[PDB]
Amino acid sequence: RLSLEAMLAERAMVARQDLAGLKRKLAGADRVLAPQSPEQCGRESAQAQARSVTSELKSAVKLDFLEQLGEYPVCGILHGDHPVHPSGTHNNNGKVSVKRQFAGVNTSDALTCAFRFEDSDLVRETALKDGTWAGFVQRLKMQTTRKCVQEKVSRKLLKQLFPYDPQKLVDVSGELSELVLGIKTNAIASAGPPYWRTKRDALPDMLDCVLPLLYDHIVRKDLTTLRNKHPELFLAECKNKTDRYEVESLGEKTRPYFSHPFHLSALVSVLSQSFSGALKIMTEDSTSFNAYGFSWTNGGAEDLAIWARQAGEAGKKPPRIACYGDDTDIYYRKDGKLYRICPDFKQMDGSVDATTIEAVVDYVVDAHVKQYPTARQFWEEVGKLWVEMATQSPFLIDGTKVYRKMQKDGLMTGVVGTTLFDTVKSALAYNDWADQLMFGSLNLLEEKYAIEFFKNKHGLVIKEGTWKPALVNEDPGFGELWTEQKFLGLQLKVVRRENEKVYVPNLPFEDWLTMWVTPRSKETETMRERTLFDRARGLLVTGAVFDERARGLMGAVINSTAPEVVCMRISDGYPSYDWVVSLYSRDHPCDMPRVFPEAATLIASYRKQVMDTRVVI
Amino acid sequence: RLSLEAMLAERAMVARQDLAGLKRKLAGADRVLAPQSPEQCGRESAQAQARSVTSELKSAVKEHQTLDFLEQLGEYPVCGILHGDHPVHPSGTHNNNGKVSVKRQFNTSDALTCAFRFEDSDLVRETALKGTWAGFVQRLKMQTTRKCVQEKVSRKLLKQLFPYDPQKLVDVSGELSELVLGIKTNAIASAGPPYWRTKRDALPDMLDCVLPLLYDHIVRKDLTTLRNKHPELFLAECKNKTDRYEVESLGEKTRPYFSHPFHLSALVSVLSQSFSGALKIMTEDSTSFNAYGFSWTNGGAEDLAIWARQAGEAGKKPPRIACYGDDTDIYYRKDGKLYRICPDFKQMDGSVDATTIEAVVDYVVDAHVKQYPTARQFWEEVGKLWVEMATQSPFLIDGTKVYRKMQKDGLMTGVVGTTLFDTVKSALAYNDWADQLMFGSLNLLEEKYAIEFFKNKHGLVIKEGTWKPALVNEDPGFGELWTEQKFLGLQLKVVRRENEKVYVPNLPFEDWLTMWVTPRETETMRERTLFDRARGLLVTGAVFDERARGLMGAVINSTAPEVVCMRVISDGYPSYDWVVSLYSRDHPCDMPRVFPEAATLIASYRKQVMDTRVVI
Repeated sequence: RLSLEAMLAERAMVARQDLAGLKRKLAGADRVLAPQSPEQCGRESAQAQARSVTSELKSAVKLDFLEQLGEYPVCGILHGDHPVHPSGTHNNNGKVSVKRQFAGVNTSDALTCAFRFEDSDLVRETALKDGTWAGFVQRLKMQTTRKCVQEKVSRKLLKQLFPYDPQKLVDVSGELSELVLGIKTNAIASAGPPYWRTKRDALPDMLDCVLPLLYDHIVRKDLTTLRNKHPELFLAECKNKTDRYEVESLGEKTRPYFSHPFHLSALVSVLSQSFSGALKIMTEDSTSFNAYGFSWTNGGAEDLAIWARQAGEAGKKPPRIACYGDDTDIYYRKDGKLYRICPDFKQMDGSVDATTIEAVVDYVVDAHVKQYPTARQFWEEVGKLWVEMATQSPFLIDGTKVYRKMQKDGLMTGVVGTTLFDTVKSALAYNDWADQLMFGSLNLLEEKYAIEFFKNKHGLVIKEGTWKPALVNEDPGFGELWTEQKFLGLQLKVVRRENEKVYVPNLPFEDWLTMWVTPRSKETETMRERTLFDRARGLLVTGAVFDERARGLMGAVINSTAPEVVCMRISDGYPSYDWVVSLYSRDHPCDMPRVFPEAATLIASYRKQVMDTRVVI
Repeated sequence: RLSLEAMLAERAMVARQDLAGLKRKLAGADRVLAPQSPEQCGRESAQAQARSVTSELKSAVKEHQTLDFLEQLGEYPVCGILHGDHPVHPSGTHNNNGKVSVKRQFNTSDALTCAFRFEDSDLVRETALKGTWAGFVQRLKMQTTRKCVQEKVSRKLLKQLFPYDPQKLVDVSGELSELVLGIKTNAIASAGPPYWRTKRDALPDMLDCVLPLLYDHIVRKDLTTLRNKHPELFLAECKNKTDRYEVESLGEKTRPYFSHPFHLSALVSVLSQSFSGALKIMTEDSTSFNAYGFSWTNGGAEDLAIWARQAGEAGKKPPRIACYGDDTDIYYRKDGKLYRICPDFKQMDGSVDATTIEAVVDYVVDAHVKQYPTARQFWEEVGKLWVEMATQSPFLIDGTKVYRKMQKDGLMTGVVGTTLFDTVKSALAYNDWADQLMFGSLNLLEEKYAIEFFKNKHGLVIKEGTWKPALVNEDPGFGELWTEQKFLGLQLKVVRRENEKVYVPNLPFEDWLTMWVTPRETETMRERTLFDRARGLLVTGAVFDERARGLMGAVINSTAPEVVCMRVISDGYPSYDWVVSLYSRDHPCDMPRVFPEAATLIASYRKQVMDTRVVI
């Protein structure tokens, strides 16, 4: 027995798979059109301008530093019917291999849209802003060869800067496989060697074959044997992966990435993800220097302001410092006036010293094994493995040659805990920075002295422009900005909802358009239209809704995208001003307003007619 | 993004669709084997036994009536209503020379084979032995021609006998389409004319084409025009459907069923299903004569016992009478001694008078339109349509000839409210019966006098054997029965859990085996059907009969692991402890899983115990 609504919903889900039928069912559908900027150009003209800039830009596009280890044999581990290393993949004469992919980034689809609905001039300029083999190696060299400063760090200092709740920690004393089942990762991401499959496809092989083998050798202290017998089990894969690398920049850059094996990453992820849950951010505990895990939504932006205004006079009282990897937010007072600095660090990953990494892993491991003392020995061995993964893991750039980092110092970007390690290093530097301030070195507020201090004493290079101390709008009227500075890539601003003020992130329209234009078989036509649609929704949610011009451009793309792409398998909602303001406020979560309100019924071949039983005659 | 456990669950669901791969993953799976009776016969030896009895059974089945009793209304044209690219009447079905037509067709050894192997061959033979077109016509004739007596019925009497909670009533004042979307029906069932498709396939066409047209003519009082223009919209389809018409017979019988159109059925279902929710059963309110909606589970069996022992002395105090369609449970006291009668009415549907049908339709509508007065007229018109459906709907038995019932009296089985209509008729009879008892006509406790009362006064025929009053074991010792009589097809029994007593339904193994032998295309589906049927009987109380528990457990254990854990899904078995927890007031729990670790195995994962608490 099934309700007619349920029978209709079931039909809707089944009919969503046919894009052809979706067009027919949604022909004259009522559409909730979002705010849209008027069309500045024609279709064929925005296409032509886009093609021009794309071609012109694309025409401009055209290992002894590493320790060189031998070539690695493919591991012969067999799980039932199939080898854990698939036959005919990443195998050159019995030795593991990899092919350089120098990848496709979709840049002309977004360019066309921006040309049509925005200024042709401004679109042209912001577009002109690469990562080939040469650039990849240079960036690799810098990261792996940078000299670092070892930091004076103790467990006590790490308890102050990074408080945690011990009761919130996962009971790591229980069975390992259940623990590994609890961790979350991207199923489509590569599992690495020896699987060379997606984590989803390789999950059985890892969980019942490789990881048990790893565990048995850990507990017998026989890990050296495993390295000789099956060396692919510990090998990583260096790739050039386009991701959101500097926290200061929401924009995506293509930089070296290290893909460690699934069994190693997952086993370490137990500790990492558990610590993330228990770790406290600056708003929860004032002592924390930690911003890792801070979200602007559900009042986070307001809480950052509340926490920032508790800063004290430099010298007399403690400042407010929050670090999220490379990016940090500093709040101090001079003669009772709130000041804000939003400093950033260049490279960062290459600048993290090995005593910090060892201290973070010790801190994480100690926390778990303190609350759950029955499993001390095991995870201490896991901690040693984490350090190997972060510093000296063997990796495969191109071909069959295996490489290793010559210096222990320097972080292997992409290891579990990458962002945590960065956060700790920065916090350690800025903690000492505040200590010298209380000592009586207030010159360190000035750009010259500060940038020198962090380079000399803590081995960290401050990005030019980021040390620009500015006065703060502590009591901001409707529409005003906190400061023009960017923390976590966004500026804090105040917006009006009824009579209350809602703290929300903002950026200038120029930065929004740049993010729109930045490029990110792999070739499908209808997929292209959905990509532009979801990116527009995403930018709107991230704060482009608050900039007037940006709202129009994103709103234009939302309204331009076909009903078939909007309601497909599926989310068919659009970010409205009102919804986005509720997101960043302490309001209970809401679902996005639906673009096509009558879509649910229409896709189930039902055209609702209103039959009124109330007014009857 | 996704937890590794969640990724494995996704793998589990996707891999269930491949039954071939299921056995491979489930090769050496640990199975929780249910209690099972030993195999008395060999595979093909019991098979031959089954085949033999099968043919001999057909030797009795396989070894006349006119149609003039019905009013003959001629041929109905196929309705030309079209929605978009496709007409509401599909091309090439149920249509001869432009006129609506119907072709109807007027051997299941699988269960017999299983019963032959695991139980005594003789008893299987005997229970197996215990009429197509001709039988259908005679049964049709009976219900349509039976003489009925009109009942003295008012809303006042119906409020006493059938209390409801008005706040539980659906807001019938709102928009109709939302209201009809809320009703629940069988999607695989036939939508009837003119769709001639499953309700699922016809649901859009009904909702956007036919139902609006109906509503537009309803509000214009122009329904007569619609009947003439498109007569197939009001036509029903009489068929021989294997269903549970007799509620005392848990077994399915093949009897006449009337399949009304979807738009008519769904529109009326709004009121009927809404009233069903608000209706109160006998345990909830002692004044209620209503047993429709009674469930034995969650203490229902005990709740019936508690309510029944509240009966009073015949004459001085009011009895406890509960009616569920034809079946009724009567409790009275003589010298302080509890007695139980379990009477049934034969035919029943044909014996329900039209003034009763009209009064309940009034009762349902009045309830809705009193609490929600703004839609008074509309649902009053729907009520007029409801009465037409229960009494004088045109129907199509075989071929193109249309028929109608000659008398308004008599219920057309299959209309919305069928069981409610019958329940009310019975309640009216037993209320007057109780009035005669309090007045001083206690001679009606005897079978002879009572049957006369119900035939003469209320036009109701009691099948002989159903009126055999028996003393009741008010406090039944562990294992003992309430009485040997069958209410709602089952006997009440007491079973022991710890020191507490759990009132549970029971039947003799013979009756359990009978239900096993009577049923209703691909081989693996057959094996799954046997699995679910065995589980169902266990849950219905066959777990409590020793022999029946064994045979049912045998079929469960015989079912292949691929068939047990497949997408239907449900991979659990009814255990003794689980079933007692079901019928008791225990919070609901899930069935014990046949293969406990199957969930992980289907995702190609064998659980590893790797202990982090290791000493090293």
